Amino acid sequence: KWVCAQPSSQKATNHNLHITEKLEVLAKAYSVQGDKWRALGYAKAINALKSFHKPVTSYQEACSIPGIGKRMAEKIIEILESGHLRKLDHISESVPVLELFSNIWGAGTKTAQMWYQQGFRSLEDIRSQASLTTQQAIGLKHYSDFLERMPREEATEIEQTVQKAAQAFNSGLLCVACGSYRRGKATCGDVDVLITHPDGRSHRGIFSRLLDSLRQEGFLTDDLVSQEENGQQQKYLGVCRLPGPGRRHRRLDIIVVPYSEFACALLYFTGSAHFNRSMRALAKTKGMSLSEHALSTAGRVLPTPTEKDVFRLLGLPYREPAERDW
DNA sequence: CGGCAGC
DNA sequence: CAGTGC
DNA sequence: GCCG
Ligand SMILES: O=c1ccn([C@H]2C[C@H](O)[C@@H](COP(=O)(O)NP(=O)(O)OP(=O)(O)O)O2)c(=O)[nH]1
Ligand SMILES: [Mg+2]
Ligand SMILES: [Mg+2]
Ligand code: NA
Repeated sequence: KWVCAQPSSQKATNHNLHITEKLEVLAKAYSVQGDKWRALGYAKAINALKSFHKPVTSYQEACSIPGIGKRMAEKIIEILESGHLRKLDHISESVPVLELFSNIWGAGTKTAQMWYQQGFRSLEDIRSQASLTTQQAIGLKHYSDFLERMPREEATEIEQTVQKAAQAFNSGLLCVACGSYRRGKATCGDVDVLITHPDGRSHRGIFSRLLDSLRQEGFLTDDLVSQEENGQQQKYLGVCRLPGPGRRHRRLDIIVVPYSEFACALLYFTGSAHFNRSMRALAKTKGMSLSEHALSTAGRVLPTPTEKDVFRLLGLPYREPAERDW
């Protein structure tokens, strides 16, 4: 019953599309209002519906699906029998505004709520009257770019620009696009670049020089999260734009990790997000702990040279990245 | 029922 | 820190 | 929202 234990290709044959589309609207509404645990239950139910092997015929049949309970089976049959979901007609008027505000990179549910209770209703209100962090100011000026997904091929060019720049300093550096790119998706919301060195030595100073190299050449246009540490890993989030006409500003995430942590970092950064949460929860039930750095016990780091070792240690069959798209 | 991933 | 996003 |  664990998502991390099954191939996400089951979702490709979604036999209940018009039901999950309406539930997705409700899930998004609960999210932007900060009710994260109710949102999480809807997300879980929707993946369960997407991978069910047939159309849901009845209340009893919907309840036979792990992740579907009484209240969800009720809504499934309401849609199945009426083509409509009455719950959608009573969503608060604030929700689309809170969604608009939380689409700004750097403004979450609490910031969106604060701006709404100040009377703000549009982006023009935020621009002219809201006090913005430097991050939110960059998220606001690239609002429409950051909402658009990029073709697979553009992410390739972005990773290549980072790779060649990193290898100009040390030709041994290994660079890998992760996230939705490594999962084989046709489009990517951002580019997630994982960097390590197989010599196993610490390379503290290279990252700083890599980032200035990308700024000096005009590729990096803004910082969102400047270089920072996470244990022995280093992380940067920023804004790049490929050269030439008709290019959008794209978000770029770069993590540098010691080789000893490569498999677990690669596993995390490949996702999906719900795959990771499912897998980490499974580890917790087995007295273990899974993070970006390591698989541990309740803490002894267990040796994980490759992703397959994590799957094995958790009793899970291996899944190619494309089968983790939950 | 409290947990719901873990940085 | 919080808030935030990955 | 759902569940061990
Ligand atoms: O909440 C999260 C978000 C991301 N992650 C991991 C998995 C995800 O694949 C990876 C990169 O995060 P992104 O936001 O870039 N998601 P993804 O690349 O899967 O999709 P997109 O095409 O939207 O970038 O970080 C989590 O573990 N938990
Ligand atoms: Mg991504
Ligand atoms: Mg903090
Ligand atoms: Na946001």
